[PDB]
Amino acid sequence: PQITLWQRPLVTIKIGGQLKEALLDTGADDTVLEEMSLPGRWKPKMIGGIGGFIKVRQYDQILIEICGHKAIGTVLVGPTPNNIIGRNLLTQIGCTLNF
Amino acid sequence: PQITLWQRPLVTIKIGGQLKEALLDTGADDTVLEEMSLPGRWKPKMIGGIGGFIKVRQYDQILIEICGHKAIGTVLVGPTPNNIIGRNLLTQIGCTLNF
Ligand SMILES: *[C]1[C][C](*)[C](*)C(*)(*)(*)(C(*)(*)(*)C(*)(*)(C(*)(*)([C](*)C(*)(*)(C(*)(*)(*)([C](*)*)[C@](*)(*)*)C(*)(*)(*)(*)(*)(=O(*)*)[N@@](*)(*)C(*)(*)([C][C](*)C([N])=O)C(=O)[N][C]([C][C][C][N]C([N])=[N])C([N])=O)[O@](*)(*)*)N(*)(*)(*)C(*)(*)(*)(*)([C](*)*)=O(*)*)[C]1*
Repeated sequence: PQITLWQRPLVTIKIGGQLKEALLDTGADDTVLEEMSLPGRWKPKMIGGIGGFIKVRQYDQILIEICGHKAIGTVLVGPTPNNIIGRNLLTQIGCTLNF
Repeated sequence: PQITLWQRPLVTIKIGGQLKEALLDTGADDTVLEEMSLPGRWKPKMIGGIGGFIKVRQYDQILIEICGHKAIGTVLVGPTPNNIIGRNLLTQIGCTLNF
């Protein structure tokens, strides 16, 4: 699809058996989801954004289906205000920016 | 231009007689630029992102050239880590997301 930016670019993801909405973010290097239950092991980490730094847990090799499209990668789970699909997954479903 | 997402989508903007680099950020409603010299009046405003809240000063109707295209809009200037062009200006230069 061609997504225009008059509205937030929000999309349905299926992650870990659960349906969620997430924002397509080219300004995020990573994918960060609000707190959820993910099966597995996770390493602690801290990311930086606009009003500071959050502590998140990373999970590697998580299957995430984004708008019907399947991708597998690292997902940071932690206290973001919104579900964020960053460029580690945006390049997997082939997404580009055009103007 | 077609921008692929293997590298940060970073672009040259010209604003207030000054040359700058800004990230094209579809997860940002607004345009937030690092603290810089801008003529005019503004209003204290505050926005949030990951990590928390920042206080920024709001300048309305500023001319910006983004990858040499011109748009006029509100520009917030404050403690952000990188310069961000958000959906208020990306819809002005006709930018879309394709997958
Ligand atoms: C909140 C809710 C809504 C949505 C949002 C999104 C956001 C974004 C922005 C951006 C800018 C640049 C600030 C960010 O922040 N990004 C981030 C993401 C996360 C991850 N991790 O991925 C990033 O990318 N970060 C980084 C860091 C860098 C910086 N530096 C310092 N700080 N020092 C990493 N790597 O991490 O789009 N929005 C807003 C508005 O903010 C959320």
